[PDB]
Amino acid sequence: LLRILKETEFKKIKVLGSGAFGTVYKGLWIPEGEKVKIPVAIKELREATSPKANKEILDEAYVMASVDNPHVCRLLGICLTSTVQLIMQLMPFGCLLDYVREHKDNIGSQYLLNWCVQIAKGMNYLEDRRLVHRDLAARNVLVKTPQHVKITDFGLAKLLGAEEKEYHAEGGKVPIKWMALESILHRIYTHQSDVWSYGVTVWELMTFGSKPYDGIPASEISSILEKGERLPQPPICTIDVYMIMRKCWMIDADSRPKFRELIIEFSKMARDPQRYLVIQGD
Ligand SMILES: *CCC(=O)Nc1cc(-c2c(-c3ccc(N4CCN(C)CC4)cc3)[nH]c3nccc(Cl)c23)ccc1C
Repeated sequence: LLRILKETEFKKIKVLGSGAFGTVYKGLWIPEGEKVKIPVAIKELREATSPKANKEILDEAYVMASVDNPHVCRLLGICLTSTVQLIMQLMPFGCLLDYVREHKDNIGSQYLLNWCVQIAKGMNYLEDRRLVHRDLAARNVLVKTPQHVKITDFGLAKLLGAEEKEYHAEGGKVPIKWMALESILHRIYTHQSDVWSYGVTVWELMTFGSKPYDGIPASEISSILEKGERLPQPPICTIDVYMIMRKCWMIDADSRPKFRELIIEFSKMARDPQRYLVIQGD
């Protein structure tokens, strides 16, 4: 169901950001035969070197165009010229990581707990679609409004077949500081490995954008996890919230809570935000 867009249908206004993948522009999309102006993000990728790389781009686009959930960022279309341009709905505030870093003073406990609910709802939706994200992190959650965030970036996602519960990677593409231990040791990725990355993502939100295992090299993360050491308790978290993060980091993947449980646990805490998160001027 991939919608193909022509160059005349959209126009680039200004640059939003960039990366090794390419450049993202703030754009305006006018569908062919219409007059409505839709604000869009235009992700113009670098030229692919290999046909394998070109398929990986298209595979990511098919996945991103197929997800339909209020807390998952969908692909609106694709334009093929000298390069590949991916058109998505504009998220005006950007990634949740930079948002919590640049608004640390103005973020309440209700906002942090609601984000945990929304991210856990989107992941639970992806789990029902038999998708393993494999790259969940605060840098890959986009902020439509401060009350509404969405999961994006399916460049590492994998679809599970009829009777398979795991994905066996052929290499290392995920940042190790978000990887579950079984992924570090056996390249196994499951929904419960996404729960590990979810607990890291929550830790990023509760520390207002700190780097996990800051100053520790990537080659020594496995050594840390083998000794039983985890991410420290953020100063704003009560014992209830922090133990939820610790269960996401248990060695037995089935001992970790599932996303559908995290929805109820964080919805309960969102009803009394100041009971579970103590912020200075909340
Ligand atoms: C944290 C990782 C990151 O920067 N990702 C990213 C996101 C987009 C992007 C944006 C976007 C919106 C707003 C801003 N700014 C607002 C705040 N100012 C202070 C800085 C710039 C920046 C980016 N909106 C999007 N909508 C849909 C899809 C995407 Cl990817 C975005 C762009 C580029 C990057 C790298």
